[PDB]
Amino acid sequence: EVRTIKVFTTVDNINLHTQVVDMSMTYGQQFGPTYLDGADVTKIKPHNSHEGKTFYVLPNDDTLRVEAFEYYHTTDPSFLGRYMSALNHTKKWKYPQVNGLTSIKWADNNSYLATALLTLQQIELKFNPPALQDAYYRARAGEAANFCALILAYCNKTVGELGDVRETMSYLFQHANLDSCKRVLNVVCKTCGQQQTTLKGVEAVMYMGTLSYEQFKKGVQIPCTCGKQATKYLVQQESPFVMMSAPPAQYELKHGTFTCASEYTGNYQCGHYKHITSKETLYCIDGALLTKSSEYKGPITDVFYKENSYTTTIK
Ligand SMILES: [Zn+2]
Repeated sequence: EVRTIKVFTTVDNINLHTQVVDMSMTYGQQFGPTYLDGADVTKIKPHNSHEGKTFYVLPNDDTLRVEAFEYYHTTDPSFLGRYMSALNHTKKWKYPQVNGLTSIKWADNNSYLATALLTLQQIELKFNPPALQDAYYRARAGEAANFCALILAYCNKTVGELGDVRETMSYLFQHANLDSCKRVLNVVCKTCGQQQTTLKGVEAVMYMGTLSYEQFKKGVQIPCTCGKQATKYLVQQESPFVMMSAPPAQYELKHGTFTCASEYTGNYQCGHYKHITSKETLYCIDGALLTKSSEYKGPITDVFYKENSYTTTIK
């Protein structure tokens, strides 16, 4: 009009798109929903200090649609808005190094994210979306704000919302390369006989029902459709880790028999997570807080174990 500045729009913060904006109109009137490092500036008119800065927008043409899918591996229409909304919060969190790992200082009910982030740094896992690759690299270095906002966006969780570690890990594992992972199970019923099943990928590394990998190898009791209790046990495992999950229950964690674990104190509407890692001793990381003990007992929900190749001796 009479007065303009040059800004750049983006969906991935790498590929920039030159724009000339009218300082008399809001960003929303010109771009649609618009964000400046997570802050919603849709209703704001351009400032002088905005010249040359990069703004996120929603993927509103074909070029941006392709850039956003290639970077994030999602076409959920609300993804970018939810990522920006989360980032406006996570950029204000603190990410202390605790016993050599990036943690998160407690804020905004984020304890499930802290133990998920701590867990990732202890298992062998490679992400597929460049957005996660790039943000996870930064998180390992201690700048985890973008990674944490992406976890929230990928899980369709908002800042402050109750989260579950197992479900969160499931979303992240969908976006990781677990194609090599393989699990063979056998289920034995004294009435019906035996039935083997093979699982691949994410389903090959997660199990819900018991925390103990050794018990999974010996056999766990599950219902059979005939009504009797059958025994399910692990026949073969090919993966760099496994994750064993269960409803929270008092459970004893022995030094040297697991990699790390999550503990949940509370109920189905309200609770708090802590992280336990087995190193030279047992360390309990609760956000920024750190304690140690030689033995540990608590309401454990998830335990992670190292693996490479396992074959049963059960005939
Ligand atoms: Zn049966």
